[PDB]
Amino acid sequence: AEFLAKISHEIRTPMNGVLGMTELLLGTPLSAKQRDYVQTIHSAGNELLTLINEILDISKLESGQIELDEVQFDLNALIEDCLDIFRVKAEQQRIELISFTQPQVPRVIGGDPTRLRQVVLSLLDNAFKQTEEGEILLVVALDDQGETPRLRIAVQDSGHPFDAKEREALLTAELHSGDFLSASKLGSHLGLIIARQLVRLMGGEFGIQSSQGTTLSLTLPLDP
Amino acid sequence: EFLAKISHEIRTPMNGVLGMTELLLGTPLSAKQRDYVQTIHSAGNELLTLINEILDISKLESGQIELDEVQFDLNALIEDCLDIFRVKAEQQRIELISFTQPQVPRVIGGDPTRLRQVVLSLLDNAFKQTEEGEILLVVALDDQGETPRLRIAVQDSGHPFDAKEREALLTAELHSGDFLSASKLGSHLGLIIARQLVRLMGGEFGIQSGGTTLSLTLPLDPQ
Ligand SMILES: [Co+2]
Ligand SMILES: [Co+2]
Ligand SMILES: [Co+2]
Ligand SMILES: [Co+2]
Ligand SMILES: [Co+2]
Repeated sequence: AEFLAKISHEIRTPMNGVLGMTELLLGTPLSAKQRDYVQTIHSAGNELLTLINEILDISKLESGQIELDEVQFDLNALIEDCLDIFRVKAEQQRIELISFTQPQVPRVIGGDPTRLRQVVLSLLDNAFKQTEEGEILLVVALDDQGETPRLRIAVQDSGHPFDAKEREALLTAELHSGDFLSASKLGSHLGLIIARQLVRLMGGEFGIQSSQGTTLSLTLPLDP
Repeated sequence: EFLAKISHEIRTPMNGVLGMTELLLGTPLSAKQRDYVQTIHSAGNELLTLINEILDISKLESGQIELDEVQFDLNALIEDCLDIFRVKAEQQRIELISFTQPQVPRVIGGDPTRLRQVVLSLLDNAFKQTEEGEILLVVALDDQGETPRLRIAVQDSGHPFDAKEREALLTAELHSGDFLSASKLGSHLGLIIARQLVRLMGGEFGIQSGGTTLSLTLPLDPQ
């Protein structure tokens, strides 16, 4: 569980060198063609760096090395910010972005806002790629089927459903170390798996129900 | 080269970055900019090689890698591994030479892609360790033990492995307490792969330092 965190410098350093030279190159005289290429390094490198930081983060959380945060944060404000991120692409016609919050769910809860926002942003990001046309729905409800009101966040899309094999793969997913860097053509990309493993470390339960769309949902514990 | 495939999520952005570096090198650049681009090119590849090695060791220790059983021209295989390093031996002024005992068969059984990975690993380690000496590749039969076995060794005149470095190579395993020092891994993760492969081939991996001589001994089908 601790191997990737221990070599965190050996992984992050070349990635840091790539982007440091990039921001250095943007400072120098560049032709428009030159700038197109250097800008692409910037965009692609940062994409990869963000992936590497999320792999190290989940690696340290799965081992005992670091702990989730516990602060009182504005739950509605978090959900609102996530929606804002995607509203520019929802501006494009194909997609309607609709969010419904039950009136009883609290305005402020306790937990890890930065990591919960990662989870929600991942579910939204998958919903967008799955839909070519239609509506994307984000519902924040309370869940009473337990012995105490849990919190429920669900994202629903209109794209090509999950089959039983993909669904079972993501539900039981718990990658160890090398697994994160490994290729598996089946099913889900890293963001979804990491987000799903975060909800398990949050004490929550993860749900995938699919007829012509999929509903991905997390259900978290709430302090009464 | 490598046993395992990296996620396309890692691979695709990196391919893009590396793609832009090659395009920019085709462009007029100040000596400062060429250095920035060459550094990006160096870093991207080193990260990719690191990730691939970590993945290969995970697969090997997990028993997730299956070796092939085909017949292959051992001489061919040997002479293309050396072929790969000749352009580098010219630049580093190195003299790379080899010797094959005539009693060695031309054709043997096994996994030529993997045996190739092992041999490329030893040569790559020898060019690292040697600023300048001779790098020798021996293919020979070994007549100790019950049956004849195939022996491949690479000898260099570089800075040798100390006693703790050598014990690490022979004994380090990923799910031992502290598998390896974060300094040596980038340096010599590849040799641990080679060791894992030779043992998966049913052979023995050996190192003797004084220069260094890395050797493997592999089984042979009699006759
Ligand atoms: Co360190
Ligand atoms: Co920037
Ligand atoms: Co399908
Ligand atoms: Co993809
Ligand atoms: Co290149």
